Amino acid sequence: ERVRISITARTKKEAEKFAAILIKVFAELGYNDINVTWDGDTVTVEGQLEGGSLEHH
Amino acid sequence: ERVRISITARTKKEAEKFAAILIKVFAELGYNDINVTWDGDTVTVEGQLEGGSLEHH
Repeated sequence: ERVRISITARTKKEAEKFAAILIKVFAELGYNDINVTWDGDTVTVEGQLEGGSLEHH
Repeated sequence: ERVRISITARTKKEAEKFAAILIKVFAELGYNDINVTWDGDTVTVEGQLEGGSLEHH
């Protein structure tokens, strides 16, 4: 149940503005404890849920 | 000023749940008219900006 979202913005300031929102969306979704990892000019958010799966068969 | 965000979820339903939110954030940010492009099992949102400005209607 790991969720990872990568945003490609022009500058760090631009991507940062998006990360702020993503953090709230993840927190409100129960994906608290998010970890952001940037490499070069791309930022990717990594979150994990402690209660959410799509069981089947 | 092109902003693109790619989310990697387990199932389509999972990613779709995130897309809905991203769409709202983009619209409120002035990035109205967003285009989503999925290929295989990955969904990526594509939005554009028509300049900051502080106008209104």
